Amino acid sequence: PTLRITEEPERDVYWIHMHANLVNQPGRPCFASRLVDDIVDYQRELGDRLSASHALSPHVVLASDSDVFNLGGDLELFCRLIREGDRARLLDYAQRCVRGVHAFHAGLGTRAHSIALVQGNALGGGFEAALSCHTIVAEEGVLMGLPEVLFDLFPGMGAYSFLCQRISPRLAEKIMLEGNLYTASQLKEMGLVDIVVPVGEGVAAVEQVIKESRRIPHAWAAMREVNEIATMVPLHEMMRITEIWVDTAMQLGEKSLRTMDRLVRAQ
Amino acid sequence: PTLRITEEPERDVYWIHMHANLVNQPGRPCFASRLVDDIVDYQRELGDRLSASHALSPHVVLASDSDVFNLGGDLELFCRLIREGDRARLLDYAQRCVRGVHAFHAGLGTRAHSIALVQGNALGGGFEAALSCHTIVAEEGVLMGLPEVLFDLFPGMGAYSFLCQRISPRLAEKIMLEGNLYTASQLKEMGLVDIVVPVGEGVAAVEQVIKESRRIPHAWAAMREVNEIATMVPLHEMMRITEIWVDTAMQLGEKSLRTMDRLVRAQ
Amino acid sequence: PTLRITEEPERDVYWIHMHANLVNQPGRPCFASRLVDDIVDYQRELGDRLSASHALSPHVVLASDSDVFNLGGDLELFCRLIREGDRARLLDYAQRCVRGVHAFHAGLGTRAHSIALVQGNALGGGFEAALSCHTIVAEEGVLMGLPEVLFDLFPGMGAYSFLCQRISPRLAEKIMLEGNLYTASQLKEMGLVDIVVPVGEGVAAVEQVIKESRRIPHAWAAMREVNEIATMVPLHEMMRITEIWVDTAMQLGEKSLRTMDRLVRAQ
Repeated sequence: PTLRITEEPERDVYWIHMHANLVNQPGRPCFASRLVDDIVDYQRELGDRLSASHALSPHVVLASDSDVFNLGGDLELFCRLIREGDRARLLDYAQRCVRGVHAFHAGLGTRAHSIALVQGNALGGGFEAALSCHTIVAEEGVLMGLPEVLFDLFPGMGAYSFLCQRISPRLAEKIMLEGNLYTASQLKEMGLVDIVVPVGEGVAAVEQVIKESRRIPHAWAAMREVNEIATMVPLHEMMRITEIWVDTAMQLGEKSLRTMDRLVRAQ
Repeated sequence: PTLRITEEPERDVYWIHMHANLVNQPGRPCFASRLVDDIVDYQRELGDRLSASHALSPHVVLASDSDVFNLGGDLELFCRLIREGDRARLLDYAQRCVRGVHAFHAGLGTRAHSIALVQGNALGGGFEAALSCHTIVAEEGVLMGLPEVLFDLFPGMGAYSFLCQRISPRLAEKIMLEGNLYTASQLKEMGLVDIVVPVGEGVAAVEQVIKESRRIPHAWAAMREVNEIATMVPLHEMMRITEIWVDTAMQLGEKSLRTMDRLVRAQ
Repeated sequence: PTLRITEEPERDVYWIHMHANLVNQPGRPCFASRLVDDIVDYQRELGDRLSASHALSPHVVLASDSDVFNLGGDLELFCRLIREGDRARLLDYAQRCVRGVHAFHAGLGTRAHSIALVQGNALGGGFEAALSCHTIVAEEGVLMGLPEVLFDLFPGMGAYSFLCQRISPRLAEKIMLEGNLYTASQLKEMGLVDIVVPVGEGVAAVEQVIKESRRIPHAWAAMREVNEIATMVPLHEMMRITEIWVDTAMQLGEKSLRTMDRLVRAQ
């Protein structure tokens, strides 16, 4: 695979393209355990590869082969799991997700620079996916935001953890619970997106970032380490949020459930 | 007794209107020892009442029956207590003052939703009261701010705490000590007031807040709990701060007290 | 030494002008070892004096007699200690540099109000020294910024610590790593500079800040102490960061150190 990885070990730059399968497949780009298990899987793999090769300031890019970035949780999965009373299975998929994004935010245990290239809409966990990377390149016109609150849920993964890095807890809460969508221009204003480049120019934008980020390889390494004893979010602290998140999905009434199923027909 | 409590159990919405004792009495719409004792004790009342009711995301509004939200602490008690040199009974007032705003900040130990309706002016303690609530609705052209520096004191009720949730702690320091005043629209552009509507229409827009918020009671509950880890202001930290405030106010000379009775006299 | 000291003990105001031995000597308005050692040593001196006097809310101003405020750390001492590889002594430089900016932050352990007077450009360690003070007064058309990133270093004598007090730590990091210079006017927009005034009214605006502050000695002391319960950057947390900084400095290659020689000669 569901991932269209791209290796480039001469420059130490690795481009992960999501929904590699959907080129030949029905639809619903989102965070299905297939994709969630492939990103995690690759992450350990390039985590030890780059660690063993002692690569100083590797780059990792998260991107997408679909027409959008990512839609969020696999919605049909939720309904199934919530209905069967299977919280164990739900918590598990949540935890896999936290592990997934936390790696971009922690530079794969290799103090990498993780860039996000958002060429299409990035709702829900897709926005969490996008806020985990260090540098957020979006296109003009893209729409971002998290509408999970229209089903009486919220964005349990990071989001309150990654948003609190650019803004205050009150406003992070507001963005979460207000359930409003936003354009890249707006998100640049709120400092929630790092650089918005013109139509279709986002590909070479991340190329520009790589050129300059590689100019300061020792400095980037001390930053990541310095955040890591100061403001970087601990892994086990995100784990507690999903516990809270998984018990919240587990109480989701039928009215909300039909609404998810409402989004299932047309997701 | 000093509070006019409109409470409706079928909707689980509860309004606390302060200063109702002063519709025929002369004035001082401030944090009179009785007003603090009442506000806190009623919180304790609704406190187990809602916990036994197992209510989920209940709403509590705090508002004013006077022409001002509040005028802050009761400068007459301060003068008299400072003069007698008795921090024992002065610290008691401060603590009971901290227990009232922290209840609103804690959602009353039932993860409630706090909304302050700021119809009048809110000064010092009054302005902190507004700041402890999760939502701040105010009417156009209202003044908020803390002039507690005019007598070489600082707002120790809970301002530092509830400010650093919306704005950087350095800016928190400036606003407190600068002793200035801001109109409600300005405070909106600072992240200090969330909603701002024309005059008269405050109760309406609290009502629109309660509607939308009662639409997602699980997400609210989650946020309360998510906040409760890290984010939320502890109660021992707030206890320490007033213990500093009490020691400071104990060192006040007859100069400051003169300014105090000036303020009492100009309100 | 290496400084001018305008003592004013009846006012409990004290002026520390750096680069006194610059009207008569060569140049390099930077943070030479002696200077850092003279700024520490006088802190201990003034500080024990103020403490033993039982002073309340003193005032220490940091200002420059050279053409600029301070160009920051001594690159000429680093093209030596890195090439020679004496890590022990290099750490010693940063440790004393850290103690130096931190005393200003912490009011010299006497709850004193530090104020930076930015007559001229303040780059690198100069910008940290500035940000370390509680108040920053700067003239029009002055540049401040962190250029050290241009030769693959990172600001590690305080930058992260004192920046995050004013803005988001994702803004802090962007500001360091970008290595841009910002004009005083726009910096004060960014919340970083406190007070922007015309050229010449250097002591003019500082002189007023001193006036307003002693108008409220007791509140300053209280607010100073509250920032000690939970908002003061801990001394040991700052030592830990220097360890990264010097461990970054040993890994510099002739590419970087060549540029520092070029920088040393331009100043």
